[PDB]
Amino acid sequence: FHSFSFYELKNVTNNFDERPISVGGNKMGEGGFGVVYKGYVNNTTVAVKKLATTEELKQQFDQEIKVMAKCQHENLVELLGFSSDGDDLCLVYVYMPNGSLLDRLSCLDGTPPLSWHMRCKIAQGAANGINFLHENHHIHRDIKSANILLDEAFTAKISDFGLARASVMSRIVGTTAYMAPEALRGEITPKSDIYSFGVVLLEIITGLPAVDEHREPQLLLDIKEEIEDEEKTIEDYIDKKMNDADSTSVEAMYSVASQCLHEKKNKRPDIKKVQQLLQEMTA
Ligand SMILES: NC(=O)[C@@H]1[C@H](Nc2nc(Nc3cccc(C(=O)N4CCCC4)c3)nc3ccsc23)[C@H]2C=C[C@@H]1C2
Repeated sequence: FHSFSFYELKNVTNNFDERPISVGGNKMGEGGFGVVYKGYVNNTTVAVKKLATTEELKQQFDQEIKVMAKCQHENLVELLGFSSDGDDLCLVYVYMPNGSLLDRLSCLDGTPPLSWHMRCKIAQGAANGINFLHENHHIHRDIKSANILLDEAFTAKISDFGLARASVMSRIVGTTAYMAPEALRGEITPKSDIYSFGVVLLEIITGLPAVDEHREPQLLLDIKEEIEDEEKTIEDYIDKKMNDADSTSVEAMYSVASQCLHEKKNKRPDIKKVQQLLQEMTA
């Protein structure tokens, strides 16, 4: 990695301006380590995470580094460096031009809807990123659409490794709308990551967020039960902001989603099967 001065990062982010990009400032959004800022260093656009308890935050800071030191891959975000010298710890990444899957699915800041063809490639890439992490004996613990970033060619890039673990069952963490039953109870298994990817795939098919309090069902994973009981079909939930979806491949992706969302962890497919199933979709 390169090493950055805190005051260099403070300088190139307009003294950490927290108002959004469109109004004038540098806040791109908010994640696991709070606010992420846009900046420019070494003739290169960069995302800066400012890691603002303080003791528990440093453990997550080192985890992001220890994971991103060894684990370099096509479908994982890239850490360019870090800063420890100033008041708070910081992490610098290569800026992903198209932001998060979540924001593009909701068309935040007026971006055009993602096509079905685009959505499939993203599904595949995300699975490939998750596959690399499981091959290298890592569990993410926070797979969700906010943590899948999209590059200049809409390549899926998995991010946020603060809550990741290397390789069990008293500190339960993650985002409850995406977490499996056993993870909510406190189990640390790579099978929990497959469940969450199940929900992420339902977001891709439907363009609906995992949770919405102004909606029935409030949790997106409950549509699986609506479809199995034949009250509604998957075709009734397909995102209407696409002009290029077809039934077969959508049903194919929903089948992968449905198998991922099995409540019994040992009956879910492993990531290599999910990856194989999603390749058979496009082929
Ligand atoms: N899991 C996350 O940390 C998410 C995201 N983090 C990042 N975002 C971006 N890119 C980004 C973000 C927002 C806007 C735009 C943008 O310019 N456009 C123009 C066309 C449409 C979008 C680009 N790059 C990186 C690189 C390393 S982390 C990261 C942020 C949003 C939600 C959180 C914080």
